[PDB]
Amino acid sequence: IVGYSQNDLTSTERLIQLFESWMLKHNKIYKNIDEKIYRFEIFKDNLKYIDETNKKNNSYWLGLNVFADMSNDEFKEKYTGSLAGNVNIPEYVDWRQKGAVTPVKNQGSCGSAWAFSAVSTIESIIKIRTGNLNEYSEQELLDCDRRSYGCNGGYPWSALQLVAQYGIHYRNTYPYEGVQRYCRSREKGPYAAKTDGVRQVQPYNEGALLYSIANQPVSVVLEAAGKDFQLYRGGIFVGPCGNKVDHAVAAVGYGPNYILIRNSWGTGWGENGYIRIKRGTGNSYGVCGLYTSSFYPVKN
Ligand SMILES: [Cl-]
Ligand SMILES: [Cl-]
Ligand code: NA
Repeated sequence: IVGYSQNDLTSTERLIQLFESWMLKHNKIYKNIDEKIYRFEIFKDNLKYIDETNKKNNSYWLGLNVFADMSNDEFKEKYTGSLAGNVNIPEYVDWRQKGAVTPVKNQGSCGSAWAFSAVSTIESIIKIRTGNLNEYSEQELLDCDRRSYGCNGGYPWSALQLVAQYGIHYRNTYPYEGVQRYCRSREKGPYAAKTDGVRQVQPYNEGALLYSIANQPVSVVLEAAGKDFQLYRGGIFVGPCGNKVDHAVAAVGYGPNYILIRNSWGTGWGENGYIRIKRGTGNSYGVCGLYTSSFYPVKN
């Protein structure tokens, strides 16, 4: 299972056809054949890495996901860098099962995950409090959070606080463009929602984070720039990654061995946009520095 046959490797011509059907499977369109050929070479290299890395018996595996035609350097730059930086709980939690999570979004080639992370926890807390699941505007936070840097990264806590002090509009009222424009908040009329505050989970503390997740999805950060993270396909991700967090995501559950993480790279990444990250190793940073900096919205 995922995402090619051993028969595909026995021949250049086969590799090409494999690459062809992977482009179709992801609606990949390139400028010219020069890029297409370039992309094949990248594809070919990540295939080789995947195939070699999947021999090794870890608890997760890599795959020809949406980022398979990208070099890790290319990937580092474009989908990593969203951070401007600096009591008996259920055995299992998954807020997807309570209707509190909207469908998976795609930040595109924009360092905006700080807004995506925040907005996701906001949508969730309002469902939990008021009973309705809505989609809210990442573009608004992108454009309007003066402490953040738009597509060059920002702070989740800053985005949450904006929503607590002012409000946020609906996705459909302020749609995502993946580019920072001027603030258009006042042009859209009244806010759709307003939170009442922001709290921070005690950092470097797994138990504290789990407790929080059991009440609300939490906005957390991790280091996502690694090639194993990039090509991640399924299973419990156990490393390797450092503690130089560079990406913002939403913790929307956990089990005995893992914390459930909603990413914002579309459904063509990971377990349909999600990753399960190893927990309980005692390590106070968390795998990929997951426990570094966690915030969640408050809604009376
Ligand atoms: Cl520490
Ligand atoms: Cl801990
Ligand atoms: Na969304």
